[PDB]
Order: sequence, then structure tokens, then C-alpha cells
Amino acid sequence: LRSTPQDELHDLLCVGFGPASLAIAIALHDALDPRLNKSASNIHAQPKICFLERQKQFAWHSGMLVPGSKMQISFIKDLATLRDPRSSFTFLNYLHQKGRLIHFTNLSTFLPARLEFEDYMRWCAQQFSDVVAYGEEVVEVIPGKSSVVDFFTVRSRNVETGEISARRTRKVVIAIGGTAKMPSGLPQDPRIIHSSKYCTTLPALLKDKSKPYNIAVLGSGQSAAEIFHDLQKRYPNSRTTLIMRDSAMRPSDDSPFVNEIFNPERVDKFYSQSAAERQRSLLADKATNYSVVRLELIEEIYNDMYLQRVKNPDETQWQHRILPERKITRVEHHGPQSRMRIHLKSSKPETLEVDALMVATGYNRNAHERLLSKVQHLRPTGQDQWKPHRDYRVEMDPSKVSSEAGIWLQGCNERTHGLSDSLLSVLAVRGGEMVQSIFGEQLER
Amino acid sequence: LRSTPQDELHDLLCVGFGPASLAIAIALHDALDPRLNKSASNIHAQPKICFLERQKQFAWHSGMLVPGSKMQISFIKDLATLRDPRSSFTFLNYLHQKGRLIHFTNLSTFLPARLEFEDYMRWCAQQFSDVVAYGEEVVEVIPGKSDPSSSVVDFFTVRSRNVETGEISARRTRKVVIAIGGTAKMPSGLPQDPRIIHSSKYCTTLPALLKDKSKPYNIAVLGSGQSAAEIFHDLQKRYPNSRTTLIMRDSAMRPSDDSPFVNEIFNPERVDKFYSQSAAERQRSLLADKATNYSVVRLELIEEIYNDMYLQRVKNPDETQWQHRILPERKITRVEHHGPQSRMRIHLKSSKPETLEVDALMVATGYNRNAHERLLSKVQHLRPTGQDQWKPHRDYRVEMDPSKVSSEAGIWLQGCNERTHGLSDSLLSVLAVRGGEMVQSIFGEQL
Amino acid sequence: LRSTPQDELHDLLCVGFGPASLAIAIALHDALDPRLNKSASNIHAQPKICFLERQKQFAWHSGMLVPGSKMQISFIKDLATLRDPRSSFTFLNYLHQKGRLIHFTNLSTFLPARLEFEDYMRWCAQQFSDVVAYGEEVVEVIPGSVVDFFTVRSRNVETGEISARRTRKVVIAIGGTAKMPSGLPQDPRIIHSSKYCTTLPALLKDKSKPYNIAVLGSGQSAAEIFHDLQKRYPNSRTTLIMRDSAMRPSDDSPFVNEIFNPERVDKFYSQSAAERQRSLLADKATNYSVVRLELIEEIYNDMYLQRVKNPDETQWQHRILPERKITRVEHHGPQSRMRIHLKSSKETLEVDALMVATGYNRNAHERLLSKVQHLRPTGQDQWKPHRDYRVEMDPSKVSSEAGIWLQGCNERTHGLSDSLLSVLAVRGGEMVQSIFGEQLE
Amino acid sequence: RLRSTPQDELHDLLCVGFGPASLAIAIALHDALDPRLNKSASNIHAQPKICFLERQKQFAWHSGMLVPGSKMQISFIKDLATLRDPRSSFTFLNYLHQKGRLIHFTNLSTFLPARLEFEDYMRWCAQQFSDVVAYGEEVVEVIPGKSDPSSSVVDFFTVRSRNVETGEISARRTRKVVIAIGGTAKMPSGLPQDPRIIHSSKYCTTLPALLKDKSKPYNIAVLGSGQSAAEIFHDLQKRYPNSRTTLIMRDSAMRPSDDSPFVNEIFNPERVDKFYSQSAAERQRSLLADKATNYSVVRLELIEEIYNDMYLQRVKNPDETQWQHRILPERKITRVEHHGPQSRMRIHLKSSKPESDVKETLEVDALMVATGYNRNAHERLLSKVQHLRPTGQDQWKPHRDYRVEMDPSKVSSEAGIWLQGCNERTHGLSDSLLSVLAVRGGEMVQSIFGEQLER
Ligand SMILES: Cc1cc2nc3c(=O)[nH]c(=O)nc-3n(C[C@H](O)[C@H](O)[C@H](O)COP(=O)(O)OP(=O)(O)OC[C@H]3O[C@@H](n4cnc5c(N)ncnc54)[C@H](O)[C@@H]3O)c2cc1C
Ligand SMILES: Cc1cc2nc3c(=O)[nH]c(=O)nc-3n(C[C@H](O)[C@H](O)[C@H](O)COP(=O)(O)OP(=O)(O)OC[C@H]3O[C@@H](n4cnc5c(N)ncnc54)[C@H](O)[C@@H]3O)c2cc1C
Ligand SMILES: Cc1cc2nc3c(=O)[nH]c(=O)nc-3n(C[C@H](O)[C@H](O)[C@H](O)COP(=O)(O)OP(=O)(O)OC[C@H]3O[C@@H](n4cnc5c(N)ncnc54)[C@H](O)[C@@H]3O)c2cc1C
Ligand SMILES: Cc1cc2nc3c(=O)[nH]c(=O)nc-3n(C[C@H](O)[C@H](O)[C@H](O)COP(=O)(O)OP(=O)(O)OC[C@H]3O[C@@H](n4cnc5c(N)ncnc54)[C@H](O)[C@@H]3O)c2cc1C
Ligand SMILES: [Ca+2]
Ligand SMILES: [Ca+2]
Repeated sequence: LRSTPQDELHDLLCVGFGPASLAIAIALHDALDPRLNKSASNIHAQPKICFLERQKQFAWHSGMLVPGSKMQISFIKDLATLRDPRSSFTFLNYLHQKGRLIHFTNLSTFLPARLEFEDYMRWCAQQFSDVVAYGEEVVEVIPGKSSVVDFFTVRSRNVETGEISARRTRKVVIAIGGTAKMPSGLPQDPRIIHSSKYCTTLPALLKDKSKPYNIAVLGSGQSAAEIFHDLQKRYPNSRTTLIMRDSAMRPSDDSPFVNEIFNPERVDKFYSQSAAERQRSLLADKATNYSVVRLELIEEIYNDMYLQRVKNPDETQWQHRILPERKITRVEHHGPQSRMRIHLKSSKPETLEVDALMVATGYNRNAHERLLSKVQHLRPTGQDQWKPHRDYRVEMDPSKVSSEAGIWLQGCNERTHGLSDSLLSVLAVRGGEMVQSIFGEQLER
Repeated sequence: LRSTPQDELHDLLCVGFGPASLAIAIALHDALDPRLNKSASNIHAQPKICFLERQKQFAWHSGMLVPGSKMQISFIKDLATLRDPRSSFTFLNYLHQKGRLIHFTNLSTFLPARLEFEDYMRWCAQQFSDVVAYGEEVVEVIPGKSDPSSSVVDFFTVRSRNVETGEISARRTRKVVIAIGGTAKMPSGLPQDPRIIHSSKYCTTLPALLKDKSKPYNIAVLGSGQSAAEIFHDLQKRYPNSRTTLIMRDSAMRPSDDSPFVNEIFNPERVDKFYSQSAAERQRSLLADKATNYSVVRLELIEEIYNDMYLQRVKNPDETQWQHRILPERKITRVEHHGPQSRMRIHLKSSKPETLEVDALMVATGYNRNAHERLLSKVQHLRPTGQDQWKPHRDYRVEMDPSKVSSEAGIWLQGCNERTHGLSDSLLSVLAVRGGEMVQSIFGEQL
Repeated sequence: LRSTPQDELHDLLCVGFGPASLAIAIALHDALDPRLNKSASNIHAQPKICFLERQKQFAWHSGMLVPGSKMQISFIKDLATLRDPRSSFTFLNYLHQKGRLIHFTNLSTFLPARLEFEDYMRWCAQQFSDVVAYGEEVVEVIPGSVVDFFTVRSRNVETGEISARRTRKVVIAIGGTAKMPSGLPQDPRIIHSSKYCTTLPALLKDKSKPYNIAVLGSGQSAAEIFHDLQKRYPNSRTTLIMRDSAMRPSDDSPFVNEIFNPERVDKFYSQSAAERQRSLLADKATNYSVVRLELIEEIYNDMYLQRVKNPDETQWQHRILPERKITRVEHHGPQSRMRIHLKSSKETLEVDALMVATGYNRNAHERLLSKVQHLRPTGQDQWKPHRDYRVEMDPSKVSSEAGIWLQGCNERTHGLSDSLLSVLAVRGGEMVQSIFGEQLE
Repeated sequence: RLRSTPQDELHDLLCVGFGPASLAIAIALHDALDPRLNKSASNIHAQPKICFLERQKQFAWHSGMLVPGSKMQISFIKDLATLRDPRSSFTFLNYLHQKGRLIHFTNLSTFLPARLEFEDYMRWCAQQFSDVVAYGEEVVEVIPGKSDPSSSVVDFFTVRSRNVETGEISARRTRKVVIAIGGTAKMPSGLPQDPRIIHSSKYCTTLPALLKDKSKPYNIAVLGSGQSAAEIFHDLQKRYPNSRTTLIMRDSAMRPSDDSPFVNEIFNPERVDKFYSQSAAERQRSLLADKATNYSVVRLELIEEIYNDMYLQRVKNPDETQWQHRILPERKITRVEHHGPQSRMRIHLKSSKPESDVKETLEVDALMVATGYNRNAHERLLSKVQHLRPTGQDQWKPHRDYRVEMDPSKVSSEAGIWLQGCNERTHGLSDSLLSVLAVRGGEMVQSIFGEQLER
């Protein structure tokens, strides 16, 4: 894909260059490839596209690239295969380019290491370096008129200098993932670290791996369990405590009929349901969110707990402990003492002294609201929320916005499009749909 | 255990001889063995006990002994081991007696075939044949007074119907156990028809209705738990030319949770914790702890069913033309079954707040566990003032008015106490330990 | 690929259209696709290729398409992916074309049903229908002092007529022929595993009759037939006769299975004759001479259930007899059953049929090539393939523009993967380069 | 349980070693004397005079190889009692019940306990025989005893042992001897003596003191390709995260253990009769066709974890020669060179293929040697009685019931010597394992004490 000059009026600008935007770039590449679409042989003009990414290079959840962590999803659900297995951007073709395809085949697994899947996506992203501006953190999207709004100005701050630059585009995609969700009761402190900063921030805080640190973990989903488990290996003499509101870690549902909710063609079914039915369906399938844990990991943690029981029958004396049905009422963290004191109570309708508290409570996916505040008056009268259509384009007042201008949301549409919306599950197929939604008419010539 | 003359006054009578009562028989045998508890060499009188069972011989859910069906619970949770691995009634000792222990070890499984686990319990039950009266269906329990002008009940008379002749018999006992499992729960909208069969009568009744294994029958299955899936899977083999249809309210068959922390709710020692919780917490825990007992399907069976549907997809991409189909998120609104036509018409709608014509409808909708209320109606006036339900204590004895019932008489409930004692109550999970508790509760002082 | 007239001089004729020839066809198609290799936009001439296959349509071991039978190899080792995942002939693209890709993904398996993998190869094969003559059984290859082409004669299986085609280069890719123990007699009741699904139901028509059926062997095919008979003829009495003491599991462990990697062919081929011979023994625990662990366990479980019902093994409906050999079969006379005599391999059975699951010989190319074996270098009594599978010829008797290639029968020189699906995709690429490379430049 | 016999009295049986094999005998004797388990034992008012001598200071089971996460290779049903009598108080399940852990083990859904747990189970069994086990006693010889100088016939034996802490020699007299001493470390010949060359049996006990700083980038080599080699190779990579470990194997690859049910029937207790009755040639051949289930192979699950770990190295760097942890297949050690503790040792390698020639040198801080065990130490212990064997025998020959052949004109039939754990050649691969101990313990009690228990 060839670059567009910074000051030209773009056809599409995408905010963020994680897997969701990367899937759009790949699908646009594939749509322009005469090998993949026969009609693309007669397309001599590439749309003017640009991506703004805050990081200095492509990276995927590097704070949680914990040792031995695996993908939670089959590699067939990579960024291209479910749309076109012939794509050059498939995981298997990436392995072939690295000389690793037979070696991966002998693993007999559908679940690559997360480190490996990140490298796969890094390898894909490098092929889009002419249209990705790294180190650009978008701060706002502003209306533009050339009395109907027909373009948008996207302002971004360069991470190295702090300077604000502006780009004009007819269409915008917001694909910025999630922001760390912290319980409101917790204070800010270098010893309280969210799961998104585990690998990147915790080793600097606790530098001596042999010290008997007391480390608490708040949560009961996949990241909490991974952090609890990894800490016991990384700090072999530590005392770790898992604080959970629930009565037990719960396994993710890997059964085949249930997992059909992640099928790409199921987005059509989910979207067509009423709000009441969508709301309840998202709970009747709670057992496959990031609120649950891979069975294998639950079993490994249980086995580790059992071995403590063999050595000592008194669970309160264990080096590593799980405290179910608890909530944090208070954190004391002021003073020269290097440990904080955490006060715990039952979560139905006790104090720890810790060197650190890892908080694995997931993410908010509302950061697009701040970015879009200066265009929210273009929504239909009476709307206080952005409403995405089936093709992820947000509803606009047609008398205020030209039909050739628009804004799409990616990754924050679980309520309308289903649990798969924030995952890798449907990115390949969705990237293709996005190309048809945004560029279809333009590509028709 | 030696028999008591049928017309004598018993110390204990148990209604039903399924796993729950058998575990009591086993636990009492073990309590009387001076080798297993030393404090028993000085017992020179065995309690007078008898069990009444309506089936003609011991059998465990024989209507659902589907070929290849497996236990859903580890064999370690047999009828003795969790109470005493030394008991002669453990599953591993049964295998040793049959000459099969090394061969089972090489299976490397915790889940025996249901056929084998039934035979294990059959092997246990034969050792009590002198104290089990088969072919007797208890119909009522009535008050008994040694002195008729006394104001206090000191025994109960248990009346039973001979299943072969219909004669009513009576036995007297100081104490009564009701361990009668469940009765078929049928959706209230369904009509009565010999072509509508509950899952509990699958193996025994459906082959009599559909005699031609080669006819292309249309057979529907209602439900989405373990029994529905087993019947759905088995029908495709037993009637190879049939067209089977699985009708479920839910959107998908859901797997049983086999993960280790969740399943601790089935631990025997959790019964104390659960029982002592408030009504509000117990009611909430029963919803949040785990999906209902047989309301979900063993993962392995789901995958086998899924693979079979995939193979249909390989042969024909059009799901509507498949021989075997799943119709999720449906409810039955009407069944037409009148006229000389031998197929019924089932009317379907979405299950959120279509027609099949079938030769048979298997209904895999579980059980009610309230039949003790009918059996005990003639003694329910002995409950404390104002009670309209039987209320069991921790040791499963129901509350009685102490001024109306002698303290040497009582009634215990087994298997119907999920509300007060937890999800494990109706399962095999805690029978070994519970049988031990029941022996202490019922015979402890006497022993 | 466009068809070339039958009587023209072909560039290549391949004998057989099984997976091995199909992978060559696929690789040739891919070599001509400018979309896959850029150096192909300036290739304006397709080579003249033709395939002769004796079956009437594409079919893959249909005598062993037993219900529930599964692939023994990961689907990634299909006919293209290991050579080029972008190919339109991958198993995943096939599933996508069938509208089944997400549905297979939810199976969470690398091992498709054999029925499905056959349909994948059938779907591939249909794209070459213009260059494949089905129902043609090749009977001889004849030279044509410089032999500079070959004439391949084939017998039409339906009419019996013999037809001939001329080509400069020949590939022999005919798999294996049924290996029958030399002591067994010929009798319609003695059937090799390769004709199980095809022939036994013709012999034993009543699925409910209490037939006595023996199975001879202990490998994957023996176990599949033994297991299947118990479902296909539910009242039968089956007996598994094996020389070994037990069914042995196939080794699925990752280090051992690296001998099947495509890049191992270079290493194996370059080893001395002595090392190749020993290497084939010291890793032969994976030759269809062993059984998928899952199947062993299912069979053992079935035997266990018989033990639950009757502790006396001699009374079981279905039995395994280890460490046995057949010493004599009586099959002369009107009695519908044969009597099999057994002895220790360190007792008589009366059977309606005997299935023989003893594998295959891979020497049938010698008979086909006898009329050109004088073109070998002096003193050679065996066909000797180079690394690129082309057989050695005397250069003063054979033009360098003519040659003969062997496929699937070269285990001794190229390794255990040679007769499997394991390296077909990569080998197809090598074969296209060996036979057509200069022509493509 | 069993009451002690005074040290200087004439014992009925003395067992050399108190590992699992002798422990199964003690357990089986206890059970034979238990009226709950054997009906005929309420009328047994005299316990045989039995004693066990164990050189370690307390019961311990392969403590050098109690590596973190290590598992049993065998189903817990094959414990020290269950296959003989599941009602026994010494079953693993009864042990779990006594520890208050049975339901917790049930929720593990595994037949393969941690080795740490299975050792504790056997320690729990052993503690009940503490009155008849003399720990810290290393038996050094067995000598003939003639209770009558007016006779040449040997009718008892004297067993001498050296106390490992004081060095004093103690002597006990017995009619019957069991030798159940497991194996001695099998070391490649030619190796120099250096405390950094550690056999797998001393891994957990010796290596951590040698390499104290878990963060240091040590170079550690591992020799072997069986289960112990793989466990050590894997464990080293976790215990020393910055180390460079190298696995040296003669074979081309680590091989998986055969877990299939028909093959594993060779381990059934009732198969000892069939194996024992075979000819010498057939037994020799049968041992070779089943050498794929010894400790010479690796649990599939562990192979896969090691393979996965190697693959992750491939992702970071395609150059295998630069990997932190490496496997060098088809290699043999030609020499191990050292220059004093101040320096690293040099391991020299060559191809193990026939001399039909790549080579390497490694510089390592330690070398772990996982090359198995010899099981012939009974010959040294029995040297002073080997003249009592039948004419022409240069080997101890055990009968079916494990009693060795003696010249009847030199030895009374009321005296005898039995061997346990070293009889694979006559009794099969299970002989050295846990696989048939429960049943064999029963047989040994009948062989040694049967008549005595009857009368
Ligand atoms: C360890 C882990 C934990 C996970 N936890 C959850 C979870 O709790 N819930 C859930 O539904 N999914 C979760 N996922 C799945 C995850 O969301 C998907 O795998 C995938 O990351 C989604 O891609 P995305 O591009 O929509 O978001 P991302 O992977 O988040 O990509 C967003 C990109 O936008 C960039 N960006 C953000 N803001 C700006 C800005 N203002 N300007 C410029 N660039 C910006 C970011 O730097 C980032 O590169 C998790 C995955 C992993 C690996
Ligand atoms: C196929 C199958 C399905 C199951 N479904 C469920 C389920 O839906 N929900 C759940 O919680 N558990 C279910 N279970 C578990 C089951 O309840 C236990 O395994 C076990 O059967 C409980 O033993 P019980 O003795 O309390 O009941 P049972 O096994 O039912 O024993 C009850 C006995 O009492 C006899 N009896 C009944 N009434 C009388 C009478 N009036 N007079 C004399 N005798 C009488 C019966 O004949 C029977 O033998 C199921 C098990 C199987 C195998
Ligand atoms: C059920 C089963 C059993 C197997 N057993 C073994 C085994 O015992 N040992 C082993 O090493 N591999 C075995 N395999 C693997 C098998 O060889 C490969 O999967 C694959 O079939 C090899 O492809 P091929 O094209 O080389 O042979 P094939 O699949 O055999 O193809 C050969 C083709 O040539 C055709 N042909 C034969 N003769 C002629 C002729 N004279 N003229 C024209 N056409 C002809 C045949 O009709 C056939 O289509 C087995 C596979 C399966 C599915
Ligand atoms: C890590 C590990 C590795 C194994 N490797 C092998 C293997 O390579 N090959 C194989 O066939 N089996 C192997 N096994 C199986 C093992 O042999 C059995 O599990 C079990 O230990 C056998 O019991 P045993 O009592 O016969 O021998 P051991 O368990 O070794 O017990 C022998 C006891 O005798 C004591 N003893 C020795 N000499 C004397 C003496 N002179 N005086 C007094 N006491 C003495 C020892 O201290 C020891 O306690 C291994 C097991 C484990 C856990
Ligand atoms: Ca479990
Ligand atoms: Ca594998």
C-alpha cells in the first residue's frame, strides 16, 4: 500500500494499529490483489489510507506476554484465513516464510504461544509501514465542512516531541481496544499495577527474584490466574494471594455448539436480536468471556494447591493461597513502610501486608467517547450514545453529515455485535466487510 | 444382615432400595463389623431392619441403560470408599472379587460404564437379599400407638402394594427412611399418549412401541441435558434409518463443569457448611454454584454429537435436509395426537419471551422429588404446629411435635433435600459418608 | 491445464492418479500461476501432460473407507500447504470453498475423517479432468542406440482394449499391491484389507447373520476392520489373529516424527546404504504396522465390557488371539465355512471369511518397466533413483531429454515418508522442477 | 503393629533394605496376621521374628530424583496392597482417607500422584513398622551359620551391618534372608572422579549445593535419554533460568512411553507365571520386544513440553546453534576432562553412529549422568555364602517364589535366601518396579512364612 501525503484529504484514517486495524489493512491489500479478486485486475488507483498508532512500533498486549502464555483461539482465526485461506497474510504462510511451518505442524496444537502470535502480527504489520504513522496518539476528531459536514480533521500528538499535527479524511475508523479498568476504591500507587502493565512494570518494582515478597492478585479471570501462576514461578520464595469476588475460578466453555457464537456469520444473528435479547444473550454466554479461565490452567493451579495440602493440611498456612468471596474495603499505602496493608471483607450481601497488588479486572472500551466528543452533535436528535449499524458505521443525522463522510467503530461494539467483537475471532471476515463498507463504491471503478 | 419376621416390630424400615438405601445397608453392615470399628465386639443384637423396593429386583435407572453410557462421577465416589476405603463394599473390592481389578486398572478411566456400575451395586445389593422385600410399592405411612389410648405415637405402620397382585401389606417400625429418588417430571402442556415417553422409560418402553428397526421413524427428543443427548445419540444407532430431532429451549448443549474448584460443592464435608447457611444464601448458592445436576452434557458426548453433525455437513451442506437435526431455542406449543393417524403433530415456537410429525416423542426433562409428601400425608398432622412441609434436621430426621411422637420414633428423608443440604443430595456424590451419618443418627444410641 | 491430443508426443505421462500424481498436477498448476510465482507472467506455453489411472474415477483406498476412519496425519500435510500455503489447493481453501471452514475449526482436530480427506482430494482432482484418462490400467512401457522417448500402453478396464500413448518422460506413481502371505490359498472368502468395504458385503450380504469372520494382522488396517466388523455385523463372531503379542500404538511424539519432515529427505538420501537400512529399522515404529492409540483403547474397552458380562474369555463373541500363525486353511468342499489351523508363533477356527490386513508390496513398477530395463547402466538389476526420483540410465543408450521417474516406492533411498502423504506437496514441487524446470526457463 | 524381636535372638526372616520391595513384604505379613483380612488368623497367637535393615537414616524413596512436578509413572491402584487386597489398611486410598485428603485427591482426576505424595504414602506405611526396622544400618556381608559343630550342614545365616554414623559392626542371626537392595548407580566407564559429575540418583541432593546462585548463567550438561534425563533437563531450565543446558543422547530422539492397554498387560501380576515359565531364549527375546516401556523412555506429556520449549527458542532465533538449551542426538562422550574445581570441565563428544564424524566440545559447570542402575550388588553381599550353590552354578538362581537355589546336602531347607527387585531376567520387566509388589509381597509371605503361619 502506497503512502498519502500528510496534508492531503484522505479516504480513510484509522485510529489505532492493533489487530482490528491491521485486519482492515490486510483485507484492503487482498481486495486490490488481482490474484485474490479477479476484478481487482482492473483497479489502477489505491484509496488514500493512513493509520495512526500511539506505540513506536507494532505490539500486542506486551504487558501480558507472560512466559508460556498461549493463544486462547485456534490459529485458523488469524487475520485472513476465515476470509481467504489463499491470502499471503495467513498464519500458516507466515510460518512458511519463517521456515517454521513443519516445526509448528509437529507441535500438534491449534494454540500458538502468544509471543509467536504477536510476531505473526508484527510480520504482517511491517508490510504496511508506508501507511502507518507510529508514535502518533490521537487526541480528538473534529468536524469539517467544504452546511453539511463532509470530512473530519483528526488531531494527534507525536509521542517524541508532543507536537499536535492534523490530518483530513472523509472517513474515520476508531479501533483503540480498551483502557485499564480499575475498581474505584483503589488508590494510585506504584505498588498497585494493572494486568496490562504486568510484564513491563512489575519486574522493575520487585527486582530481586529470590526475595520473599508478599504479592496479591485481584481478579478471577484468565489474566488474574495467569499472573497468580506466573508469580509463583518468577518469585519462587514469594507468598501470593488471589483475591476474588466469586467463590471459584470458572472454566471457559470450549464445547463446539456453544463456541459457534464466535462464528463470523453469527454476527448477523446477534445484531438482529432485540436489545433485551442481546443483553440476556451476552449473559447466557458469560462462560466464554475473559471472565473465565482455561481449564488446563485451573487444573495446574489446583494441582499446585494440592501439593501444598500434601505438605500441610492447614490451608491458612500455605505459601500461595486463594481467598474466594472477598472484597477490598481499604488500602493503606502512605508512609515509609514498603508494604501496603489491604483490608478484606466477605463479598456476600482480615488484612494482608503486600509488596505489590496486581489488579486483573479487565478493560473499559469507552475511550472513543472522549475522542468523538466534538462530533457528537452530529448524531440523530436525542441520542446520548454512539449507535453502530451492522457494518459498524455510527448513525449520523443525514441533514448534518454528507453521506460520503462517516465514522466507524471497531472492538467496542459487544452490546450490538456480540462477544466476538473485541476478540480476534472475526477480524479476518470483519476486515473484509469494512473494506466493502468503506471502499466498495470507490473500488467499483 | 439377618432378616426380621415381616409381622414383627422393626427398628428401621427404608422405603426404596436404590443407591441411597443401599448405602445405608452397607454403612450398617460396616458399623456391625468388629474389624472395621473395634467398638463393636460387644454388640450381640443386630437392629431389626427391612427395605421395601417397588422394582422386582435391584436395578439402577434401567430405562436409561443406553449402550455405551458412562458414569458421570468418579468411581472413588462409590457406596463406601469416601467413608472407609477398607470396606468390603468398595468398587475396587468388587472388581477384585470378580477377577477384574488389573483389567480395569488398564482402562485408565475414572468413569466406568453405567452397565458395570449397576452390576457393582447389584453385587452389593445381593448381600442384603434377606432384608430387602422386592416388588413392594409403598403407598402410605400411618400412625401407630402401642397403647391405643395413649396420646403419643410410638411406631408407624407402612403399607405397600404388591406390584404383581395388588394386595396391600402392612409392617410396623419405630423409624422410617424414605429414599425413593424422583418421579418423571413432564411439561404440563404435553398430553397423555403412549407415543410420548419419559426418558426414564427409554430402554424399557420405546422398543415395544417402535418394533421395526428399519422403518424410517420420525422421533423427537425434548430436552438438552445429559439424558436427552444420550437418547438423541443412541436413537441414531438403534434406528439407523430414523430421522431424529432434538428440541431444546436453550441455544446450545452446554458442557458439564468438570473443573476442580467448582466441583468442591459436591464434597461431603460441604454439607455442614451449606446446611448451616441461611435460607437466602442457600437459595442463592443453588443458582450460582453450578448448573443443575443433569441439565448439562458430558463434553465428550457433545463432541461426538457435534462430529456426527459435521459428517452430515460433509455429505450435504443443506442442514434442513439432514437425517438428524437439532432445533435450538424452541418450545412445544401444541401436540396433536387424535385420529387414526399413527404420527403426532408437534407445533413449535421460539423459546424467547414450525411443525414436526413424529412416531414418538422422548421427553428428557428430569424429575420431581416430592413423592414423599403423598406417602406421609397420613402422619403429617404429627409435624410441629403450623408446618405445611417436612423439615429435615442436619441428620435428615424430619421435625416432629415432641408431645405427639415418642423420641424413639422418627422419619428421615433421603435424596430430596437439595434445598437444605445442597446439589449433592440427589446424586451418588455423598452417599457413602451420608450412609455413615444415617447409621449414627438412627442406631447410634442402640449401638 | 489444457488437454493435449492423445496421439501427440507428450512431455510427461504419469502412471496412476492417486495422491502422488495429484500433488504433481497441483504443483504444475501452481508453477504456471503468475499469481504464485512472479517469474510466470512471461510463461506463455503449457507443457503437454497426461495421467492414466485404472480406477473409473478418483478414489483413495475406498476398500478401507470404513465408517469413522480418520486421517493418521495432520491436515497441514495436505497436497499443497507445505509447499505454498497460498495455493488454491490447500485443505483449508477447499473447506472454505465448501462453506465449511468455520465448522471444521470448531471440531478442534488435525485429523479429518478419511471420507472428508478423500473428498478434498476428489475436489482437487476434478480440476485436472481434462488431462486424466480414468479406467486405464497401464500394462507396459516400451522404448522409442539413443532411446529418446517412451510408449506407454494401457488396457481399458471396461472394454479390455489396449491403447498406447507416446511421451518423452514417464512417472510411475502406482502405490502398492496387496501383500498376501505366501502360505494362504486363493479363495473368494480370503480377502485382503484393500477390498474390505468393496468385496466383503458382496460375500456376506446379511448384516444380521451370525457369521464367523477372522482378521489376520495387527496393524492399523487390521484393527480398523476388526473394530468395524463388530458394528457392521453385530451378531458375528470375530477373531483377531496376530503373530505379535499385542497391538502396538503409533508413535505420535514430536522428536521421533521429525523423520517425516520434507527437509529430512536430503539428509536420509545422502546417508550410506548401511545407515539408511539401520535407520529404517530403528524408527519403523510407524509404518501402518501399528495402531492409533485411540483405536487400541476403544477395542480394549469393548473387550473389557465382554469381560464384565462373562469372565470366561473363551466364550466371548469377539476375541483376540496373540502369538498365532496360520499353518493350514481347508477351503475345498461345499461347506460355506473354511477351517483355519493355528499354531504358536513362538487349535482350529471355522470362519465364513478371512480378512487379511498384511500391508502392501511396492514393487509393481518392475513389471511395468521390464521392456526398458536394458537401458539401465551395465550390471544393475534394480531401478536406482537419484535424489530427484529420476531413475539412473546409461547415457549412451538414453537421451538426456528422456527419462523415467519413480514415486512412492523409494523408502530405501528416501525414507519412511516416501509412501505416505507426508511430503507429497513439497515433492510435487521438486518433481515439477526436475521434469519441467529447464522447459519453464 | 509388628512387635520387635531382640537383636541377638534367632530371627525367622531378616530383610536387607527397607525400600518399597521389603515394605510390601512387611505389609503383606501384617495383613496375613490380621483376622479382618485372613479368616484363619484369629488363631495365630505368635508373630514371626522379623527384622529389616535399611542403610538410609529413615524411609526415603529415590530422594535424589524428587524433582518438582515429577509424577508417578504408574496408576495408584498399583500401590503396595490394593491388587492383593483392596480392603487392606495400607492402600493408597486408605492413606488419603487417614490424611483427610481423599476427596481432594478425587477432584484432581488423576491416576498419577506426584512422586512427593507417593513417597509420603510409603513413608506413612513404613512408620507403622518402626519397631522392626533398623535404620542407618548398611549390610556388608552374609556368612554361613552352623548351629551344630557336630554337623557340616548350614542351618542359619549371620548378617553383619555397619552403622553409617558410628562405624560399628552389628550382627544378627536369621534362618532366612531377603535381599531387596534396589540398584547402584550405573556410571559410564572412564569418567574421572569430580564432585561436579553427578548421577541422577543424587540430583536433588547434590546439585543445588554445588550451583548455589540460581541466577548465575551456568553451563550444565545432561547425559541420557530416558525419563530421568528428561526430568533433569527440563527441571534445570526452570531452576536456573539463565543457564545453558545441553542434553546428550546416544539415540536419535527421546522416545515416548507405551501407555497402551494391551502392551501394558506384561506388567500384570498374573503375568509373572507366564514369563517365568518361558525358556531362557524366549525370556531374553521377550525382554527386548518390550524395552519400550522401561525407564529408558519418556512420558509423552513431558516430551511434548520439552519439544514446545525448544520450539519457542526457534521463534526467537532460527539458528539452533545459538539456542540457550540444546539437544545433541546421536552423540557419545569420548572423554570428560577437568583441571581442578577452579575451572570448568570439558566434555568431548563424537557421533554414536558406527565408524562408517561430527564432533563437539562443551565446557560445563556440572554434568548430570542419567544412565540408570546396575542390579547386581547382592553378589558382593552374598560372596561368603556362594559356595553353598549347586555344583557348576556361577550365578544365583531364583525359583518362581524368588528363593535362590542351594545345595541341599550343604544347606538345611529350614534356611534360605530370597532375592527381590533384581530378577528381571527370570521374572520380567515388572520385577524392579512397583507394578507387582502388592501381589509379590503376598507370595513372599506364603513362601517364607506359610508353613509357620499354618501351624
Ligand atoms: C493478555 C490479553 C488480555 C485480554 N483481555 C481482554 C479483556 O479483558 N476483554 C476483552 O473483550 N478482550 C480481551 N483481549 C482480547 C483483545 O482485545 C484482542 O485480542 C485484540 O487485542 C483486539 O484488537 P483491537 O485492535 O480491537 O485492540 P488492541 O489490541 O487494543 O489494539 C488497540 C491499538 O490502538 C492503539 N491506540 C489506543 N489508543 C490510541 C490513541 N488515542 N491514538 C492512537 N493509537 C491508539 C493501541 O496502542 C493499540 O495498539 C485480551 C487479549 C490478551 C492477549
Ligand atoms: C440415567 C440417570 C439420570 C439421572 N437423572 C438425574 C436428575 O435428573 N437429577 C438429579 O439430581 N439426579 C439424577 N441422577 C442421579 C441419581 O439420582 C443417583 O445416581 C441415584 O440414582 C440416587 O439414588 P436414590 O437411591 O436417592 O434414587 P434412586 O436411584 O432413584 O432410587 C430410588 C428407588 O426407590 C424405588 N421406589 C420409588 N418409589 C417407591 C415406593 N413408593 N415404594 C417402594 N420403592 C420405591 C425405586 O424403584 C428406586 O429403586 C441420574 C442418574 C442416572 C443414571
Ligand atoms: C487405508 C490406508 C491404508 C494404508 N496402508 C499403508 C501401508 O500398509 N504402508 C504404507 O507405507 N502406506 C500406507 N498408506 C498410506 C498411503 O500409501 C498414502 O496415503 C497414499 O495413498 C500414497 O499415495 P500414492 O499416490 O503414492 O498411492 P496411491 O494412493 O496408492 O495411489 C496409487 C494409484 O495408482 C493407481 N494405479 C495402480 N496401478 C496402476 C496401473 N497399472 N495403471 C494405472 N494406474 C494405476 C491406483 O488406482 C491408485 O489410484 C495407507 C493409507 C490408507 C488410507
Ligand atoms: C526416579 C526413579 C528412577 C527409577 N529408575 C529405574 C531404573 O533405571 N530401572 C528400573 O528397573 N527401575 C527404576 N525405578 C523404579 C524403582 O526401582 C521402584 O519404584 C522401587 O524403588 C523399587 O523398590 P526396591 O525396594 O526393589 O528398590 P529401592 O527402592 O531402590 O529400595 C532399595 C533400598 O535398599 C536400601 N539398601 C541398598 N543397599 C543396602 C545395604 N547394603 N544395606 C541396607 N540397605 C540397603 C536402599 O537404601 C533402599 O532404600 C525408578 C523409580 C524412580 C522413582
Ligand atoms: Ca475434574
Ligand atoms: Ca504429535
